[PDB]
Amino acid sequence: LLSSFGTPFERVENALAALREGRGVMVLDENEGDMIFPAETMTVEQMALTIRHGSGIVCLCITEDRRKQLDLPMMVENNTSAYGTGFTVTIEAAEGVTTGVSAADRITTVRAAIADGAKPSDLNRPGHVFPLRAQAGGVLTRGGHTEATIDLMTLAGFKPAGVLCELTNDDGTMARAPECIEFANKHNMALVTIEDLVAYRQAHE
Amino acid sequence: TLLSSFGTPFERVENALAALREGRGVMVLDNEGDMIFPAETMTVEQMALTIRHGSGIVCLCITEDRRKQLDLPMMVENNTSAYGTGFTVTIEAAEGVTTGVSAADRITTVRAAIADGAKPSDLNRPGHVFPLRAQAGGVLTRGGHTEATIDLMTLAGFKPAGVLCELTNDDGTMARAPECIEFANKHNMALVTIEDLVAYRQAHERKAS
Ligand SMILES: [Cs+]
Ligand SMILES: [Cs+]
Ligand SMILES: [Cs+]
Ligand SMILES: [Cs+]
Repeated sequence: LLSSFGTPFERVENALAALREGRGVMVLDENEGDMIFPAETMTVEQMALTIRHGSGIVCLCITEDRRKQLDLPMMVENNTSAYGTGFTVTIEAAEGVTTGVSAADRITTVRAAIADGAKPSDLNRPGHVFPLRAQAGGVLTRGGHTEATIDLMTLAGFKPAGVLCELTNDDGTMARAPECIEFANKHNMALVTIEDLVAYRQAHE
Repeated sequence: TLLSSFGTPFERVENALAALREGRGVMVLDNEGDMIFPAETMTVEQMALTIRHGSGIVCLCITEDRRKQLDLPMMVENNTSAYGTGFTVTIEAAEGVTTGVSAADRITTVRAAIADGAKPSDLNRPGHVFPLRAQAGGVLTRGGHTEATIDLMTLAGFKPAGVLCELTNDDGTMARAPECIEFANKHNMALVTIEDLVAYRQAHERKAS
């Protein structure tokens, strides 16, 4: 499917180069493709893009360290979700936003959460940005898009914080693999799969 | 003007109830405009439209009774005078969904939560549908979109549960009134303001006899 885009390891390398250039990455894993960007570089336009063509449940993948720094509890005590998704309580920047919902507000909230020296008070809760706490050990622990996001950010030289959202078709169905490729090509995003990244990590372990 | 486009305040209300019953949506404005549909009749297609044109944070407005029935805690504890945002912990249907994100899945989750006899175990947590618990008293208590939604469903004759989402423009800004009007027209939706509803309910409230 992506072979035309290079071997698995080239795909990973290509994704890291895209991230370093501030572009997004379409990470594939029933296909689910997530658009991901580094939290440090994501722009208002990229956020608008993600709301318009994504599920609109735009998530901020963070480490357990960061979660604890922000004093953010996990959303539920007893996670009964099918995949054990690491949602914490939701967040909104305590300053610089109005309703929290616009692309510029969401990006404001992301930036507040990821800032060096960010404190709990910098964020009100609940809000319209959804932090996901990535499992320690990344994709080698849990082959989820959350873990893929953090691993790609750290491999690319960024802070371990990234933004993801599932690509959705206008008709409400989730974008199929070829549809993800089309979108990636159209928006200058690299394409990689979670399996590619797991393989890359295992080879470099 | 709202008057030119949708009628006087009471007409707007009445037209919104009719739209609801007929299976069309309603735009509720405060500017923040939310597209709303009865949770018991909303279709997959309406859900898709809601996700395509809204924030994608698609919420299910419920009553306190329903929240207690589902055993859904509030997302963040409250111990003040303030009402709060209304968010409970998020949900996914325990059955009949895969990732919970698609329009079809979201609808399945909604239907599971509002079913007669629904039980806590019919829902996993967390999930991709965001319940909002309405303040008892509706808009007369709190003039929010959540309360407006429930009041409209109640007035229209449905179960007190509705789905809402904020209308967003493609560039990521929130739609102002004029864009809301334009969207309602394009999509055959009715349009009403929260103030209209407050007024309407007051006029039929505490009437003698
Ligand atoms: Cs930045
Ligand atoms: Cs959207
Ligand atoms: Cs970097
Ligand atoms: Cs969307």
